[PDB]
Amino acid sequence: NPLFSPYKMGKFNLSHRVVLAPMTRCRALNNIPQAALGEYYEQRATAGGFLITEGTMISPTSAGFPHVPGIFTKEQVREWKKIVDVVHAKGAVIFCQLWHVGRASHEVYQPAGAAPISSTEKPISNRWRILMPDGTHGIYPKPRAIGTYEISQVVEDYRRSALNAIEAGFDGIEIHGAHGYLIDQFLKDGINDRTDEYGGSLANRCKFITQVVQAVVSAIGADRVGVRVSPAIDHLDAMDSNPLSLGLAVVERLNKIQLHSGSKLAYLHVTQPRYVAYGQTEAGRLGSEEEEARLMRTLRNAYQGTFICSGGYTRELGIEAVAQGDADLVSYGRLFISNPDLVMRIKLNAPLNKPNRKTFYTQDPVVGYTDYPFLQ
Amino acid sequence: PLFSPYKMGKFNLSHRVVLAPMTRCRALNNIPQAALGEYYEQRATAGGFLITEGTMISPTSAGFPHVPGIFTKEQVREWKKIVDVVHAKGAVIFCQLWHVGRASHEVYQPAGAAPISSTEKPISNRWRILMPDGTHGIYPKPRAIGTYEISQVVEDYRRSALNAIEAGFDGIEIHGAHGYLIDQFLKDGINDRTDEYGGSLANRCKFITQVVQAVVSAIGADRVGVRVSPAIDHLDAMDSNPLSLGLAVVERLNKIQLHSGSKLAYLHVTQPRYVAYGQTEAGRLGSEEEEARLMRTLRNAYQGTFICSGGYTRELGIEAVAQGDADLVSYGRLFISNPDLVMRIKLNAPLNKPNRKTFYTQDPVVGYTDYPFL
Ligand SMILES: Cc1cc2nc3c(=O)[nH]c(=O)nc-3n(C[C@H](O)[C@H](O)[C@H](O)COP(=O)(O)O)c2cc1C
Ligand SMILES: Cc1cc2nc3c(=O)[nH]c(=O)nc-3n(C[C@H](O)[C@H](O)[C@H](O)COP(=O)(O)O)c2cc1C
Repeated sequence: NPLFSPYKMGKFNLSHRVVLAPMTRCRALNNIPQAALGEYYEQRATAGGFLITEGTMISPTSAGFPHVPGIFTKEQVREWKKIVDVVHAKGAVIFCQLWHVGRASHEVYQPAGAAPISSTEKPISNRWRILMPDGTHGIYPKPRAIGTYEISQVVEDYRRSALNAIEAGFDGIEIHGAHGYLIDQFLKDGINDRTDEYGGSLANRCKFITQVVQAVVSAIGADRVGVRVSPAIDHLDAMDSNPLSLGLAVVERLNKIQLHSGSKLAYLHVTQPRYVAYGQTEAGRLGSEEEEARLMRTLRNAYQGTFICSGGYTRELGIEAVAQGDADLVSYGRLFISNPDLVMRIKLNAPLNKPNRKTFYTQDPVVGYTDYPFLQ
Repeated sequence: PLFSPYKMGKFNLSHRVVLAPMTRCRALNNIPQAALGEYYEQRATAGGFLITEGTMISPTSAGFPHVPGIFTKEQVREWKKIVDVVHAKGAVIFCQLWHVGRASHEVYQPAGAAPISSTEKPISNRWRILMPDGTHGIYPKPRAIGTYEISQVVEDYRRSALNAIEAGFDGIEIHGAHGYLIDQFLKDGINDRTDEYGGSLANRCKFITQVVQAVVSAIGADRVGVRVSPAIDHLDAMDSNPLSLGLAVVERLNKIQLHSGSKLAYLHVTQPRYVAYGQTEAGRLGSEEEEARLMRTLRNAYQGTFICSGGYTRELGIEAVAQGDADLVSYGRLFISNPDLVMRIKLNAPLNKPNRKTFYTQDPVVGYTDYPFL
């Protein structure tokens, strides 16, 4: 089982290749990490295993979900430190994902009910919904387009949050530049309609993610920085006219950052689109995902360093990805929600608990969070 | 409530369990075989309603192997034998008229022509076609047909509908769903035409209106059912506003009924079951409530019998009829593996698991009619 051959991710000697994908769960009440998070990440930590936290706020304006943790205040840092200590006690490596939603927010999540910030004034269309604090679904409002100065302040929020994560004891951070959030709002030409030096060409559209990565690399070192992107996922109207070209341009910037810094990043993390097959249709189970596979392998071949694949991976797909050289590490999301001992279940090819979507984003510290059972 | 009677036109149905149309590829050389007889006989019940596999309307309408036709008198003769057996069991049977459009390959095109469609855009390579040798092939580039050719395809529907009535079928169902030929005109993600059949919502509904009106003018509205799927993720068949498109189709069908002076047999709607973007943060937010609203909005809008389909279970089918969401519920995969599915649902008995490996094989017995009874 190639998922359990050790892997050297920089200085980290990982004992297996099963990674906990970053997953918003909304148990960090009032943006403060709670004890439930410690019990949740401890359940899933393994000796030599790699974990990535839920997306974490970098500033008071970065949230678009209720009760997501932040790491921009010293109070949040003190509470994160307790969680890192229990994860490290089990011998696991853990990175904190730094998350800014950009236009994917609502006035209810913004200080003084202000507008969410973005690269554009275009809102997300009504084909997408936002989760409101009372559990209902809301409409994304019109965002405010930020200028160069404010862009450098958002970059500074990433750098201070990166420093705060290191103060908390995290082994590194991951930049959330995927899924149509703030960084992806500059990357995707279906969103970025700017005419200044941050819009238009591929080079200008990659300027914001280059500035973010370069700032955190200059603050804590390239070895402690992972980068997550999703060029071929159009979540929240985040489409690009040539996703492979965009992905390759991003990879080129990362290779250049590594060359100028003289050090490699921790990894490149890419989520792929994963069209579920329709067993109720005539030809739903006849299609192949080979074009999506070629795009992921192209990005992997283009990037000089560790590659983590994600999105709809099973035990079989994860084994196949590592065995064929398509990826070094495989991150699991939904199956890791419902299986605290997912690594052991994958090791043993054991049955997997089904995830209950109704409790993905509720606030209970136990129900649907830490009460998923272990193997008997 | 699934076994409370329902009057579908002149037909007094004894239960609400319907055999959904299902391609099985046992009609060797496009001629219905005796195996189809046993298959449908096994599943026919007194007062039950059956819908056949998709049936070719022309030599260019197929995109699967060993699929039956109704465009030849030979086909008509073999169909008659099947209908008689089903009728002997006391069941009503409709024949589904199927044109795959761009969803064809070429080992199925007589003159090795390009599949006809509303557009020249092909299906993307993430979908594959089943080849006669059992492998999977790539969909080729289709040919966009002009205004005159559209009237010939409508005539193929009319001639095939007459042939099905000659075979003894109680009616026909128009397959305008799942991204096939009719759906290729409906969906604005496929229809990029600039003539009177493309652009506005009304222009995209012109083709399905003409097809439905033609078969109604040939065999009567009471013997015509219509199947659509505005919110289906099959073969790149997306529409920017599935609710508007569904209501526009319903308005056309209601108007056809008003001018014809008779109601249609039924409206048959396939249900999305949205599982897309399950790996994203907010993709599944408000995806089950909008699908629920969509099915009910169309049901309230259509003046006549409503049939829902797709992934329905015993529990889900009971809830749909009890809550007024549908008059009839058609079952697919569970009816493959349970010949006495109606009897098993009546008794709440265990259900055999369907074997997907034998869904499209050619054997007349294995994986087709060898599923056991209760
Ligand atoms: C409930 C939920 C929350 C998620 N939150 C985040 C997140 O905060 N940041 C992020 O980059 N990805 C997030 N994801 C995407 C996952 O990290 C990962 O890409 C995906 O779950 C992998 O697909 P899988 O569930 O089939 O394993 C989330 C996914 C789910 C289902
Ligand atoms: C193997 C198979 C073949 C099918 N063939 C057709 C077909 O030829 N025409 C059609 O309109 N629907 C076809 N369908 C869709 C069914 O009519 C129906 O929508 C679906 O099977 C119901 O979902 P269920 O199987 O979970 O009950 C097919 C479905 C399956 C599984």
